[PDB]
Amino acid sequence: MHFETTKDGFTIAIGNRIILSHSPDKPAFFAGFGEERMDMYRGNFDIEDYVIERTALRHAEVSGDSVTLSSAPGQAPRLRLTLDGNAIRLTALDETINRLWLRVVAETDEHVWGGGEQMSYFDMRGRRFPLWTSEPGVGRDKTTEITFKSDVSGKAGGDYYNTNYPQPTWLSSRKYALHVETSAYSVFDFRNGDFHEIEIWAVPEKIEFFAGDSFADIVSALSLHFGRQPELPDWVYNGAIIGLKDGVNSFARLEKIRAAGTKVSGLWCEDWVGLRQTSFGARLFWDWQANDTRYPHLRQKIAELADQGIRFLGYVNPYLCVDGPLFPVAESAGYFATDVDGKTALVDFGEFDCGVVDFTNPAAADWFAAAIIGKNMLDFGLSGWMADFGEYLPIDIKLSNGVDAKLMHNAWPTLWAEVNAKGVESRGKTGEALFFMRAGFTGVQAHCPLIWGGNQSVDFSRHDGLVTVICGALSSGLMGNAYHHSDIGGYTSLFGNVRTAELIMRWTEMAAFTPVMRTHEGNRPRDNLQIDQDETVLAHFARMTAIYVALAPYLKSLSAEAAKTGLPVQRPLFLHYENEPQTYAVQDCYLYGADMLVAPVWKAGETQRSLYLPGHGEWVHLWSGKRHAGGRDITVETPLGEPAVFYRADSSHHRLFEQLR
Ligand SMILES: O=[N+]([O-])c1ccc(O[C@H]2O[C@H](CS(=O)(=O)O)[C@@H](O)[C@H](O)[C@H]2O)cc1
Ligand SMILES: [Cl-]
Repeated sequence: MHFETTKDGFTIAIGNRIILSHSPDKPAFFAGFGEERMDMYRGNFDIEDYVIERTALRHAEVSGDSVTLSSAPGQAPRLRLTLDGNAIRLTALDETINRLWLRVVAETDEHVWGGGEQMSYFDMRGRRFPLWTSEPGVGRDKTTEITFKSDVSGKAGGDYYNTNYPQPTWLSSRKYALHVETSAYSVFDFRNGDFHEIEIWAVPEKIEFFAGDSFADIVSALSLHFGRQPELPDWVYNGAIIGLKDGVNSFARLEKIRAAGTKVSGLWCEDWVGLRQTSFGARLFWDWQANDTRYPHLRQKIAELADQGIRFLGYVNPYLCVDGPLFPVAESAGYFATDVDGKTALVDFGEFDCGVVDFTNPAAADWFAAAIIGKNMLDFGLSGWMADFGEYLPIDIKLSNGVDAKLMHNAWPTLWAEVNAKGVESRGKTGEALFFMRAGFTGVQAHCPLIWGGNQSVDFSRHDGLVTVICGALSSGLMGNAYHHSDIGGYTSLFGNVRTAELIMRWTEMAAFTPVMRTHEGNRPRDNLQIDQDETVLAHFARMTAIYVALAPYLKSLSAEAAKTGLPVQRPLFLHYENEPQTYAVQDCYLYGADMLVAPVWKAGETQRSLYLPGHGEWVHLWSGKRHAGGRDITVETPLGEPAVFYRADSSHHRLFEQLR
């Protein structure tokens, strides 16, 4: 990167792209001090800053191979800037600073994407995005009654910016990416036309830059920096992972699903550990071993299923309930985070308390990986699991490494991902065992093989329904997570919001053109329609699983590309159609690899779908074989069973796509 003096200050560029511009009248950096409030209630945070100082660093001077910045001439410098390859390193010279703002040069028509897994807005331009892992919210839109009710009853509605997986990384339409190396609270402010502003509640070690001739090349570079995932295991291609939580009755319902012709790769029973009924619904018993009361012959059932070519998956998270038998084992070994007095810190998860396994203590992390992931899960015969949570570290607890919980909070999902990966690696099953996370932060990419979109409401809402999954996939894919999926039919049923047949079927239609089809009974299984309970829904589901299986050779080539190049399986239109600027904000269609275009129906009652077909070639409608020229809007019929999916006539996979007609 290139530092250049000007009349009154300096610029820093990557290539011909100016990134920072400083003068006394238009400073690049501001420094100061704040006292935050961050109140936690069941993984929801009410965050408010009290800024005591925000002071422009107007005065720059060269000092060896660095620049120092002070408030004004004749004042002691507060910040040092040092160029180091593709990074700007920052050193706090005034050790009182706990707030830093940095302005980066922006253009009027510029788009910015990333920010981790964003659930509402893909193109972040025009809005402000705090980056703090938490519950994403139920409803996530202060104008909906679901959100309002969630806020009033449990401070749980959230808003457009909340996510289980924030990351302080952006990709700019100017063909560079920026990454802030920090775990502190930070904010991306894209409200101004002429600059982007980053707020950090720390002076980060460095800010790193990635450039390239194409967006694809920059995503490759990012994925190499954060780490790539293994290829999907071959067993996944046998069909859907059926999610049931009905104890021994799960087996009979699976047989019913199978009798309809459904292609099944796995049975996922999150209640393998037992249930705990709460006011929220049928939650799980958070003690990570097979529960003989709920599944008295589970090991035998796993072997029966294996003989039928079906794997078995469970559930785990990084907390232990106080009333479970593992809790005193962990407490006795000193493996829990502590409170200010050195006692085990108890966290309320909603009508039950848990200890937090302290992964900053290497012995605790090793115990979790060896005893739970290794012995209780993999050695018990699980091929995979939901690896849940990560987003709830309160900021008033004490960690074994002595690092403030305010800094460890965002790091937690990555530490948790690493515990899972180490367990898997200790059994030689990297690339074969499949665990999936909803929570993330910088670095989760290297350890987690598959993301899921967390809890959507069981609806077609704009800010917590079906369509938000696509936003999540697109954003997280640019950040180097190649594989994304969602709960078919959503999760959260509260305040009378329950599934419909149509919702399930539309969600299944999308899921068949993603890496993994997986169902979930949700928080209130008997209040919500499940895939086995309606003949039409089940037959539609079976058919969609057959389509997914017929498409597996294509999906498998996309997984190979993901390993070779880092490119996500679900890509935004602009990644392959860079010279069509009007595509740059599209977030409800994706390219499934380079050769298929998918435009999910995300509203009730729709019989048709309108969308933009890009490029100058031909697109072939998957169900009819009708060809259409690229470069225009079209409207196609989308009855249930026939989502709006097209393939490139030029595709090397055309013979396969022709089969689906
Ligand atoms: O705050 N809550 O009450 C809360 C409840 C459920 C939550 O969902 C998470 O945890 C569920 C298990 S459990 O119900 O908390 O035991 C799983 O079935 C979901 O797939 C997962 O996303 C997450 C949070
Ligand atoms: Cl309710």
